[PDB]
Amino acid sequence: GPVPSRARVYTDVNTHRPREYWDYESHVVEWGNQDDYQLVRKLGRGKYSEVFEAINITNNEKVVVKILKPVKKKKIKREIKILENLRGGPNIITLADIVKDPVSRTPALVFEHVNNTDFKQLYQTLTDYDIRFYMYEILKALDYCHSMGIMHRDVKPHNVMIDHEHRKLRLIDWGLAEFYHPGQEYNVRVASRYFKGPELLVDYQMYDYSLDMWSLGCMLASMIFRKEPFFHGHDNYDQLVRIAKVLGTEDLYDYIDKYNIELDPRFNDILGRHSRKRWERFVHSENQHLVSPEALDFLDKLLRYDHQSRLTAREAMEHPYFYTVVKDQARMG
Ligand SMILES: C=CCOc1cccc2c1-c1c(c3c(n1C(C)C)CCCC3=O)C2=O
Ligand SMILES: [Cl-]
Ligand SMILES: [Cl-]
Ligand SMILES: [Cl-]
Ligand SMILES: [Cl-]
Ligand SMILES: [Cl-]
Ligand code: NA
Repeated sequence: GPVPSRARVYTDVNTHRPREYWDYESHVVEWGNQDDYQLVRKLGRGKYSEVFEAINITNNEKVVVKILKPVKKKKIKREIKILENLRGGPNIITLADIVKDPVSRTPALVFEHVNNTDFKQLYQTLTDYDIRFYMYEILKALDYCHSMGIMHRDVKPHNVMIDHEHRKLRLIDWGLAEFYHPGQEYNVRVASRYFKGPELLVDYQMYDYSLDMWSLGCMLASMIFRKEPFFHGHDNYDQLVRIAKVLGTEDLYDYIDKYNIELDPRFNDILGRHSRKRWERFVHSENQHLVSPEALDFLDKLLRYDHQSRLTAREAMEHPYFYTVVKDQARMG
């Protein structure tokens, strides 16, 4: 079988916490009163939800209400426990309440902050400075949730919200998130195709927080090269083929061997041999101003086949790519 793996950071954070922290199946949800919230208008639809602006008539504050499509009870409890555990963390959506429709019993999550713009509507026209600024903010969220023992597992541009007027960023959509426990095997169907890490594509189940760092690298490459998505696979196998045509097959086969992963031999016949490409292959007159030596060094260190070799969120925060932007002077407009 495959060789085991352990996270090299935050490995035991859930172990050191009480069982109640992470045993979401045992958690009893304290539901609120749906009558406190009146929906004002529709913001959008989701893979498993409908999203509204609403008013909290008990304090006259505007809120966001996410009404969930039917899910197994275990998964709603997981999402709620994770949001409660992360509440107050940097750049993470803030769960204000949870209610059920009185008639349909459909669960709805209430979040604090309005004034949202989906990051995917903005991230292809950012300055170099703004890419670095918002990348650092996403890193703060990932370092925090990883430090709280949680993998997000669906990092992508659509799951980042921006308060543009206030330069605030929030990581949203915690419905696929899970608690990291050393030795646990995890579902390989998570994340969206273009942001799936190699571990998901080869069905290696003993992965960890570093999955999120691969997805983040895919976002970075998309922004600095203005290519959406950066790895444009047409099916799960083609996703890996597209990655291998950039990173090369040599390090992919090294990864497969290291963890004793078994690939279907006939897919391996299709993967074949591909050399690692220069990043300047993706540099064009329209994106050259976004691409620096430190950007490419940082990207190289996120987009590693071996999940154990990828930068941690804290290591990423220390990278020279962010040397100047941490000095930001908090101008709003
Ligand atoms: C104008 C956009 C505001 O949109 C917000 C605002 C706050 C919080 C959330 C969203 C949101 C969420 C989710 C989705 N949107 C959107 C894209 C419709 C799509 C499906 C998955 C999902 O969770 C929020 O949690
Ligand atoms: Cl996306
Ligand atoms: Cl397991
Ligand atoms: Cl899982
Ligand atoms: Cl591609
Ligand atoms: Cl991390
Ligand atoms: Na609010």
